[PDB]
Order: sequence, then C-alpha cells, then structure tokens
Amino acid sequence: HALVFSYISFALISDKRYQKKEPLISSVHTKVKGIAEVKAEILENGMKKMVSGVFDTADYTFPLQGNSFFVMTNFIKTEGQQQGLCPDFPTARTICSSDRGCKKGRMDPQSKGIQTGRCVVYKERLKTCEVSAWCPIEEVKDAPRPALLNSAENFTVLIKNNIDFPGHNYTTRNILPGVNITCTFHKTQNPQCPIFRLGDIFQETGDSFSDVAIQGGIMGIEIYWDCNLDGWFHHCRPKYSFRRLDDKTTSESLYPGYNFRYAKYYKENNVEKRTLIKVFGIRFDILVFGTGGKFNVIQLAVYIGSVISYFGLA
Amino acid sequence: HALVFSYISFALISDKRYQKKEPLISSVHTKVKGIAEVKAEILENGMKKMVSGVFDTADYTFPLQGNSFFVMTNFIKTEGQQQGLCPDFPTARTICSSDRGCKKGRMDPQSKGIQTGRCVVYKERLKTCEVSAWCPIEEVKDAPRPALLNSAENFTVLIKNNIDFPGHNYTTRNILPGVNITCTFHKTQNPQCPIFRLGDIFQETGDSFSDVAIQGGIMGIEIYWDCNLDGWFHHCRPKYSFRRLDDKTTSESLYPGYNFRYAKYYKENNVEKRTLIKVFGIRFDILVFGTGGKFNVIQLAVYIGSVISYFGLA
Amino acid sequence: HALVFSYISFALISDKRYQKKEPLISSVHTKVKGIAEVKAEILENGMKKMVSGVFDTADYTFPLQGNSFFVMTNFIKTEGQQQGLCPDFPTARTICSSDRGCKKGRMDPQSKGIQTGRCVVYKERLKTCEVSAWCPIEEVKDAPRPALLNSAENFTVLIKNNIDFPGHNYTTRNILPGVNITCTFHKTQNPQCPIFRLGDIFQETGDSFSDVAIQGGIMGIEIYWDCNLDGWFHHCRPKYSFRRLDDKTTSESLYPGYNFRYAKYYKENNVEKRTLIKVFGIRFDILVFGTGGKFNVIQLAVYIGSVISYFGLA
Ligand SMILES: COc1ccc(CC(=O)N[C@@H](N/C(=N\C#N)Nc2cccc3ncccc23)C(C)(C)C)cc1OC
Ligand SMILES: COc1ccc(CC(=O)N[C@@H](N/C(=N\C#N)Nc2cccc3ncccc23)C(C)(C)C)cc1OC
Ligand SMILES: COc1ccc(CC(=O)N[C@@H](N/C(=N\C#N)Nc2cccc3ncccc23)C(C)(C)C)cc1OC
Ligand SMILES: *[C@@H]1O[C@H](CO)[C@@H](O)[C@H](O)[C@H]1NC(C)=O
Ligand SMILES: *[C@@H]1O[C@H](CO)[C@@H](O)[C@H](O)[C@H]1NC(C)=O
Ligand SMILES: *[C@@H]1O[C@H](CO)[C@@H](O)[C@H](O)[C@H]1NC(C)=O
Ligand SMILES: *[C@@H]1O[C@H](CO)[C@@H](O)[C@H](O)[C@H]1NC(C)=O
Ligand SMILES: *[C@@H]1O[C@H](CO)[C@@H](O)[C@H](O)[C@H]1NC(C)=O
Ligand SMILES: *[C@@H]1O[C@H](CO)[C@@H](O)[C@H](O)[C@H]1NC(C)=O
Ligand SMILES: *[C@@H]1O[C@H](CO)[C@@H](O)[C@H](O)[C@H]1NC(C)=O
Ligand SMILES: *[C@@H]1O[C@H](CO)[C@@H](O)[C@H](O)[C@H]1NC(C)=O
Ligand SMILES: *[C@@H]1O[C@H](CO)[C@@H](O)[C@H](O)[C@H]1NC(C)=O
Repeated sequence: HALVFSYISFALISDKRYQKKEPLISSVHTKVKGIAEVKAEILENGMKKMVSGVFDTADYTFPLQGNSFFVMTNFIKTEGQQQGLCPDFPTARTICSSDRGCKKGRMDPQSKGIQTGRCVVYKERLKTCEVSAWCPIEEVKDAPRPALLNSAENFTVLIKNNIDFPGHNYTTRNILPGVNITCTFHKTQNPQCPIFRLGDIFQETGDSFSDVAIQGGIMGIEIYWDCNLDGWFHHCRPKYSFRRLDDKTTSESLYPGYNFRYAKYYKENNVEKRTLIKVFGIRFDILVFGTGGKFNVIQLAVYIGSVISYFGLA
Repeated sequence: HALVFSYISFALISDKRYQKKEPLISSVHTKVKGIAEVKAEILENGMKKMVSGVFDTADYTFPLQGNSFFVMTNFIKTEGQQQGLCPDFPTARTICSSDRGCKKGRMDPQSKGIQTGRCVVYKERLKTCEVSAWCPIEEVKDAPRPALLNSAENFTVLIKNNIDFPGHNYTTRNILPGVNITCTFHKTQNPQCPIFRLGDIFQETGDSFSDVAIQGGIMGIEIYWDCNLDGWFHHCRPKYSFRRLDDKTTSESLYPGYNFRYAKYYKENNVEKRTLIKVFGIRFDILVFGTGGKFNVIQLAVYIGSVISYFGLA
Repeated sequence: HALVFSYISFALISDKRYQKKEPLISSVHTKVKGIAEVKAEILENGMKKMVSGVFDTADYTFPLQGNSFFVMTNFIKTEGQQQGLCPDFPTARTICSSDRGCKKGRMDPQSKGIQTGRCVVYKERLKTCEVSAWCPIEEVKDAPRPALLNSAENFTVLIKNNIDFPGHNYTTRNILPGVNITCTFHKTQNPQCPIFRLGDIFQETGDSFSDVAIQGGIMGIEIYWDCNLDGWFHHCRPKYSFRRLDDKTTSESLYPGYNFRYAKYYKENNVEKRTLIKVFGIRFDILVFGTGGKFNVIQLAVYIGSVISYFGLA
C-alpha cells in the first residue's frame, strides 16, 4: 500500500499537478537580413530575355503581420496589361475550332477573363476563345527552373519573441540581456540563438530549399515555452523546432505551393494599365505556445482529496 | 449505490475525463477563385460617369494574413488629390456664414484637413470652412446603390487548414489525400468540402450578401476539430460553421461596415499627387479551434481518486 | 473538522471550480481617427531641405491585420534609387584605403549592396568600397530629432472587439448597444470607453510618447474578459490594460525600435527606378483573452469526490 501512496506522490511531482497551468501570450517582431543578386535568362513570349539586378530587403519582403512573414524566392513578371478584348492563352480548355465552342459571357476557373463568344487566332492559325480582361493574358507557363532569388537559403532571420503570463504576472523576452548576438542557430551549438539561416531551417525539416523556392511553400517555426514560476525550480526558456506546414499536394486543382498575384497600376499615354507580377515565395509561420507553472494551494487540495480515497483503498 | 457508481463511470466515458485535452495549432492557406465584370454608372462631382472593366484575382483581393483574407466588394474613387489649400466638403459641420465660424488650425473628426480660419465658397454662394489637405476633398457621399463588384457572392474560396497537436505529436490537414476536389460546400451534401461560395456563406448566416457588400462587413468562418487520439476510437475531422462577426451598428459614430482608405501616390507635371480609393469589402476571419484527446493514466488516477470517496458515501 | 469542510466549500466558491472554464474567441476591428500637420527642416545629403504637408488617415496607417495595427510616427525618404554601380555609404566597415580592402562579391550585413572589389571616392578624397545596388545608397543617418509625425500621440483609436464562447454558445461585443460613443478612455472615468488617445496609452504605460515615436516601437493593448454564464451571477465585460511589448534593447545589433524599408517602384526616362522610404512607427498589438464560466455538474461531482476523502480525514 505504501508504494501506491508513494507512486501517487511521485505522480504528483512528475505531472506537476501541484502547479496551476497558465496560458501563454506571445508577440513577435522579426528583422530579416541579407541581399540577393539575380542574373538569369528567362523566356518571355517565346523570346529570350535577360533578368538582372540586385534585390535588397525592401524588394523581397515586407514586415511580419499575424506572427508570420514572407520571403519572395521566385517571380514571373507580365508587364503592360491593359483592359480590353483579347484571345485567351492556349490551353486544353481555351482552344476553339469555331465560334460555336465559345459561349459569350462564359467564365472559366483557369481563365482570367470573360469570354466574348468568339473564336480567334492566338498565333499561326491556332485559335483560342476570345476573352475580355487585362491583356495580353499572362502566360500559362512554369516557374523559372532555377528560382531567380535562389540565394533565399542564405538569408538570416532574427526573431524577437515577448511572452507574458497574466495570471502569474510574469513577463520575459526571447533574447535575454547580455547574450552574444553574433551567432547562427544550431540544434546543439546555439539552441538559444535567435538568428536562423533559412537554408538551416530547411535542412532541419529535411526539405531541400531550392525545390520549395522554385514554386513557393509555407514553412513554420515553433517556439516552445515550458516555464515554471516557483522560486526553487525556475526555468522559462524557449525551444526552437521547425516544421513544414505546406501540404505539398502537387496537384493543379489544389493550387500547390505558395504564390500570389501582385498588381501594380500605372497610366501610360492616357491609358489605364497594369503590371501583373506573379510572386513565388516561402511564408514563415511563427508559432509560440507555453504553459506557466506556479504552486497553487487549492489545486493541491483537490489532488489530495482524490488521492486520499484512492489511498485508503490500497 | 451501484447505480451511483455506474453513473460515475458513465460520467467518465461521457465527459471523456480519461483523456487529457491538448490545445490546437492551426495554420491557414487560402486561394480565392473567380472574376467580376463591372459595368455601372456612378455620379462624380455632380456629373454622370461610366465605370467599366473586368476585375481578376489581383484586383479585388490580396493574400491572407493573420488567418483572415479580404475581398473588395465595392469602391469609391477620388483621383488627382494634391497637397494644398481648398474649401472643405459641405456638411453640417463645415458650412460657414462668415470667416468667424472657422478657427485657424481647428481639426474636425469628420474633416480630412486642418482649417485655415477662412470661410470660402464651395459652389454657388454656398460657403464652407477652407482647409489644408489633399485636394479636392473627397466627396461625402453614399456608396454605390448596387455594389460595383456585386458578383462577390459568386466567387469561391478554397481554405486549406493544417492542425498540429504537439503534446500528442499528431499532425493532420483539412484536405485528406484522394478527396474529390471538385465540390461546393453544403451543410449536408458536402460537409468536408473546402470550396465555399461566398453567397453560400451569407445564406447560411442568414444575411443577404448584397446589403453587406454595398458598405462592407466582416464575416467569420469557424473550423472545429474535435479529435480523439486513441486507436480504438479515433476521429479528427473539421466542422465548418459560419457566423457574422460584423456588429452592424448602423450608426455614423460607430463607423458601420468595413472599409478603408487606400492611397496611391504618383507625380504629374512635377507635382506630388495622390489618388484616394475608398475600399468597401468583406473581410473573412478564419477561426480554428480544437482539443486533442488521448488516454492519460494519471488523469484517470485522479478521477478514480475522487470517485472512490464520492463512491463510498453512496 | 467542520471548519475544514467549510474552508473546502469556500475554496470551491472562491476558485469557482463548480464552473467549467471555456476558451475565448476574439475578433478585432479598429478605426483610427485624426490627422497630422508636418512642417520640419530635414538635412538631406548635406543640404537643408524642407518637409511640409498634411497627413490624413490613408497616409500614416493601413487596416489592422492579425489583431494589430501600425501608425507611422516618423520617416526618412531617399528618392531616385536605380540599379547600378556606386560607392557604398562611408561607415567603419565601408571605408577603404586601396582596392585591396574590397573583395569582389563580398556582402556585408550593414551594406545594402554587393561589393565590386574596387575602392572609389565617395566625396573629397574619402574612399568607400564600391558596391552594386539601388543607388545612390540610402544615407546611414539618425532619425529626425523631432519625429515628423509627432502629433501621433493626439490621434484616437477606436477598438471594436467581438468575443464568442462556443462551448456555452455565448456571443457578445466590446461595445454594448446604447453606450454614449463620445468618450475618451480613462482608467477611472471611462473604463469601458473604446476610444483611446495614443498619448493616453503611453502615459498609462509610463513611456514618453515622443521618444518612442522618433525611432519607432511596439505597443500592446490588452483586453481581458472574465465572464460568468450563470444567470444568478452574470458579468461579461472587458478590462483594458496597456503594456509596452517593445524590448528597448538600444543596441545596433538587436535592431532597436520598430521600422521597415518601404519600396515604391516607378519608371523615369525609360529607366527602372525605386524610391526607398524608411518608415518609423508604433505598431499596436491588441491582445484579447478570456474564460467562460458556467455551472458544470460533472466538474462539481469530481470536486465533491476529492473533498469527501479530504473531508473524512479531518
Ligand atoms: C507591406 O509593405 C510593403 C512593402 C513593399 C511594397 C512594394 C512591393 O510590392 N514589393 C514587391 N517586390 C518587388 N516588386 C514589386 N511590386 N520586387 C522587385 C524589385 C525589382 C524588380 C522586380 N522584378 C520583378 C519582380 C519583383 C521585383 C514584393 C511584393 C514585396 C515582393 C509594398 C508594400 O505594401 C504597401
Ligand atoms: C498585399 O499585396 C498587394 C496586392 C495588390 C496590391 C494592389 C492594390 O492595392 N489593389 C487594390 N485594388 C485595386 N486598385 C488599387 N489600388 N483594384 C482596381 C483595379 C482596377 C480599377 C480600380 N478602380 C477603382 C478601385 C479599384 C480598382 C486593392 C486594395 C487590393 C483592392 C497591393 C498589395 O500590397 C502591396
Ligand atoms: C494596406 O493597404 C495599403 C494602404 C496604403 C498604402 C500606401 C502606402 O504605402 N502609404 C505609406 N505612407 C506614405 N507614403 C508612401 N509610400 N505616406 C506619405 C504621404 C505623403 C508623403 C510622404 N513622404 C514621405 C513618407 C511618407 C509619405 C505607409 C507605408 C502606409 C506609411 C499601401 C497599402 O498596401 C497596398
Ligand atoms: C550561400 O553562400 C555560400 C558562401 O558564400 C555559397 O557558397 C553558396 O553558393 C550560397 N548559396 C546560394 C544559394 O547562393
Ligand atoms: C507584478 O509584479 C511586479 C514585481 O515587482 C509588481 O511590482 C507589480 O505590481 C505586479 N503587478 C500587479 C498587477 O500586481
Ligand atoms: C560573440 O561570438 C563571436 C563568435 O562566436 C566572437 O567573434 C565575438 O567576439 C563574441 N562577442 C563577444 C562580446 O564575446
Ligand atoms: C451568379 O452566377 C449565376 C449563374 O451564372 C447568375 O445567375 C447570378 O446572377 C450571378 N450573381 C451575381 C451577383 O452576378
Ligand atoms: C512523432 O510520431 C512519429 C510517428 O512515426 C515518430 O516517427 C516521431 O519520432 C514522433 N516525434 C517525436 C518527437 O518523438
Ligand atoms: C468529382 O465530382 C464531380 C461532380 O461531383 C464529377 O464530375 C467528377 O468526375 C468527380 N471526380 C472524380 C475523380 O471522381
Ligand atoms: C495635441 O493637441 C493639444 C491640443 O490641441 C496640443 O496642445 C498639443 O500640443 C498636441 N500635441 C502634439 C504632439 O502636437
Ligand atoms: C444558442 O443560443 C440561442 C439562444 O436563443 C439559441 O437560439 C441557439 O439555437 C443556440 N445555438 C445552438 C447551436 O443550439
Ligand atoms: C455623451 O457625452 C458627451 C460628453 O460626455 C455629451 O456632450 C453628450 O451629450 C453625450 N451624449 C448623449 C447622447 O448623452
């Protein structure tokens, strides 16, 4: 019987039932550092074109919102779009033999414009259904075979996390004062370092960075706080882990990868015009969770209340 | 007494107290599909004007951030604003009889500019207090009677949700592999379908889509995960519900509806100029919550501890 | 013994163990009101320049996302940047005596461009390492000594919070119907008022607004819901508190303050060009948390189960 009582007490200390768990409040501020030199040859409208230039912080990212930030790793640029009438891009759905194939007003999910009910030539006696939209229609083409900002794995992200427990009135930040800021996060060498190379994060998660960077993806950074408020056993430090949140469906219907359509509006020769930039990139989700533990007398009284009857039966 | 013990055991199985609840981690990636053809007549500065064009994905929305995305359903465009001196728009607060009514430097909450202390004609011997701001002052006028992007109810939103329970080390996504992607969500016909028509969501919540689309609103999509990790009773699927989070105050002081002031900056004839686009739309909040349940021995020991003393009293 | 039983019952009522706690769902919609007149003298490239104009809502803020909104309090504008070759800005790392000091291709964390391996004059026989980037390189200079939008403390923010408890099926909003909207939040005078002056929030947190506004910071607004669902003791109102989430590291390596690099792209004389606006401001994080309490029979049965054995021992 005594060993059952003792296994009860040990169950208390091991489960930490004497402490009252408190939820975790987290705020995140991130600063991304690095630049990328882009020199590549991109085929546009069947003609070879040269993409060159340097991309600094303002070019490939924007400030974090909703505990998540994004890094553009690749892109496809269509310029000079203007509202008008224009044959749709040749695809399995758009090709037409005659005007009967196109219904005036028909909207297709792959199509970016409303059909005009006419079947017209796109190029060299190959006819698509004419549509009304921003034109010329953006190409239906694959992403660049090497991601233009393939240096995205070399950039470094600095994460600054502030956590507060209101029930215990305890506030602490991810970066303790006096810590040597110059470090690169490592699983064993620098567990508390807040500077993470993106390629390091992809190596930890086992996913090759380049492949994800070609068509875009969603990565996730987990910050764990297992915190104890008792003065005789106190420790409130974060544990960094990395997980790939992207589904990797690899199906055209499921919209694989992470990419969005950017629209820049300008006026030229007294004409309303748009430049459409298809943006491919890796969005990093920062997930912070924690429990605050302090000795609660009432919780210990309820636990004792259970283990007294559980105790007498032994 | 035996029926009290048995009602205790049944209370355990029914409340699932033997399992330890775990918090839910959710990440959301959404892709919106559809286009809207806009043809309408809008009165601008007392003169009839024609608004026409096609709006594709890049025009009426932007990528989701903070587990929420927005769809512009209506708009009001003021163009050519430039910094300068200019009579404010005629309202109950702005109309002045003489220069004494305007105090130089006075800032009014409805006014977008600082008064210059002068009372000047706006149009046809009707005087407003002259202000310093981006001018001409945007009209104080109602939204278009039919929302310009009234097709907003026909668009379809694809929601992709990844949930993880860290305590149980269990990860699953909203879309199971192999599910037929071609579907439209229905309460009974397609409960697991991740494609939702916006008008479907507004019909479920009982709110007419057009009315909300005229002046904007805030809609909310709820995803519930009641998940059980035990191998003998395992089920971890989402439940979709829809709720209107917008307050619908319908009071000018409470800023009714959802709308924001967009600023596009350009330079013309060596002059700094701005175009102000008042954006009306429906912001969709995706709310995901869940509990992870697995058999915990210590929890069962504490419960047993209570029900043994509760038991002996019977 | 009777006093131990009674201290148990009092422990129940005081800890509210008879009620089952439910998590809190929060959605936030905020509308910011006010304008700022900016008249200041800013030194640019060693030459005095005059910054003047009026900033309305669209100029200094954008809609809240992820339960947080931002207000630009200060800025530094570099205009006319274009891709090319150009000497880096003179700093401790950039100054070069000869071409040997610069390595072709070297990327420096403080530098915004890739070195070309050449050491060239910046101004008056003072040589920096030549780099390839958007040029001229933005100045490495301090923020304006008075924040250009120093009126940021006078603006007013309206916060509208909707909370829902799903387990109890109870929904309520921050603003009750019929409340006089005209109010300014005060700790004692107006505890339920949803209109907060920014300078009021900084006075509550004890941080001078101007200092934070010069280089930017992160502020946090806490909304507490302690809600009871029982009809005989029902109260579900918010408690507003204010806390400064910014770390205030004041170290160049830790990127002190809150600021981000904004990029506006334009084309001039058939040349791709960029204007880089360094944005300093105060980001307000709205944190809402709550517990829903209703009488649960099973919870009371487990508590009774503990306190019966705890009871008999006395
Ligand atoms: C949130 O705060 C903002 C911060 C920045 C911007 C500007 C912006 O849209 N930049 C985009 N990046 C580029 N171009 C564009 N657009 N980067 C390129 C720079 C040169 C040449 C490029 N060529 C092709 C594609 C991208 C290019 C981005 C979508 C961030 C990748 C807007 C913000 O919101 C108002
Ligand atoms: C987050 O990523 C971004 C994605 C896109 C944009 C461009 C943008 O502001 N588009 C806006 N939409 C339109 N015009 C504007 N501005 N749509 C119209 C298209 C033609 C004619 C229109 N005419 C009147 C009103 C809107 C029009 C929008 C505010 C989204 C409704 C910026 C982003 O942040 C950098
Ligand atoms: C999210 O919805 C958007 C709402 C607005 C904008 C426009 C914008 O970027 N405005 C910026 N504010 C200014 N200029 C810029 N850029 N304000 C100035 C107005 C005159 C003169 C100024 N001069 C210097 C610095 C700022 C100035 C801001 C970054 C908000 C401070 C973009 C949005 O995303 C698509
Ligand atoms: C990252 O930097 C290292 C060292 O400069 C270089 O060897 C490597 O090729 C870079 N990676 C990419 C993708 O450019
Ligand atoms: C939180 O703890 C600090 C510790 O010094 C104390 O000064 C402060 O008053 C506490 N907060 C409250 C609300 O009691
Ligand atoms: C920080 O660490 C780096 C390398 O680990 C070292 O070069 C540097 O001197 C350290 N800084 C301090 C202040 O110790
Ligand atoms: C949505 O589409 C249907 C079928 O094309 C059409 O009958 C309906 O009028 C559309 N709704 C709007 C608001 O355009
Ligand atoms: C989570 O479960 C999987 C199941 O195969 C296992 O391989 C993995 O090691 C587990 N994670 C941890 C941290 O133990
Ligand atoms: C999916 O369902 C649609 C209609 O419900 C049907 O036309 C289509 O053939 C289905 N796809 C598969 C692969 O069964
Ligand atoms: C805020 O407004 C008051 C009253 O108009 C004024 O005295 C004060 O100087 C203003 N503050 C700033 C920073 O402009
Ligand atoms: C929530 O409570 C209201 C109170 O009238 C009730 O009408 C509604 O049916 C309840 N919801 C559910 C899902 O039972
Ligand atoms: C609201 O309060 C203000 C000042 O506190 C007062 O001037 C106004 O008349 C009040 N409104 C109502 C409807 O009572």
